[PDB]
Amino acid sequence: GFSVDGNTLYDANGQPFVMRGINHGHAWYKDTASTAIPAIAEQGANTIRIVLSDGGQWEKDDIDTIREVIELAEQNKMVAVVEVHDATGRDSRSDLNRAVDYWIEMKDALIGKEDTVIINIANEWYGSWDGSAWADGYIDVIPKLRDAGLTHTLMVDAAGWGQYPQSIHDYGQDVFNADPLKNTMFSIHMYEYAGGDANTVRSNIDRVIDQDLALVIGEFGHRHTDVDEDTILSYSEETGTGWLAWSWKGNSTSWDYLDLSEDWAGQHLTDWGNRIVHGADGLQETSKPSTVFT
Ligand SMILES: OC[C@H]1O[C@@H](O[C@H]2[C@H](O)[C@H](O)[C@H](O[C@H]3[C@H](O)[C@H](O)[C@@H](O)O[C@@H]3CO)O[C@@H]2CO)[C@@H](O)[C@@H](O)[C@@H]1O
Repeated sequence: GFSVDGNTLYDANGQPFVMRGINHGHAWYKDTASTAIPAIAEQGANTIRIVLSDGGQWEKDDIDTIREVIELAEQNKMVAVVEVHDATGRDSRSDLNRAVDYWIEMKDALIGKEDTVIINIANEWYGSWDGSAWADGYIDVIPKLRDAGLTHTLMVDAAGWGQYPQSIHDYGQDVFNADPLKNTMFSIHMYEYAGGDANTVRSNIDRVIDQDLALVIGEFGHRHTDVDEDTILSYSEETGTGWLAWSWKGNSTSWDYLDLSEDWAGQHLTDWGNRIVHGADGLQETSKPSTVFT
């Protein structure tokens, strides 16, 4: 399937793949799948990041639901970055363990799909700014996922709710080395801390890619009440760094400035959605499908 060599992610045809896509809050709106996933593909996204629940905080996504969402993605010519969200911001190892068990439990939905699915082990596990503690978690669990027969590229979110990318700079190679398949990439979520201005965006990207580690900005936003989405897009394009905007629809009121679409079908994008789809360095301009799809 997918493979990582230095700071590049390669598709199953060996062609570099640069993620340009959208997060979708599937776990909380499970019945929107057949509308939302194809609508995201219609915007030119080459990758969808699909929010799943392991039952820790929300309604567990069962094996049939996983199969359903994956299939909707690959049959609309998107790679599926699957992620478990129930450990968000938690420092406790038990929350990471729960996500790891979930992947193992659900392995029969994932095995064989390594050319179209990438596994983001847990959304924003380890909220505190502590690179060592963060690393120790992944060093312990990545070999267990490999032992279970999962050969997918794995995606690991930075510490600090994704906003402490120093963790990846300092310890990301140690994490990568713990993977016996050497097929692990990293993600930063850029909001007001990690994406607060142009210098910060570029330095945070540089501090990973200059360790010869592969990188996606697996979530990012825009200025609210800031966040430099223009530099995230432009510098990502310059450096071949992947990105995934947050999110299609359904944020709670406090975060609803983050909805990219007014409707589930994507007929009415928000200003934010239009920026991501139709603006400079956005999906229409820069998103290329994985060559597994043609
Ligand atoms: O509570 C009933 C209502 O829930 C809706 O799903 C919510 C989830 O339970 C979470 O609370 C979810 O939280 C996310 C926020 O919306 C922001 O996206 C974000 O940054 O992160 C958090 C989680 O980390 O929000 C949704 C929506 O409010 C939904 O399932 C609905 O059907 C139901 O009636």
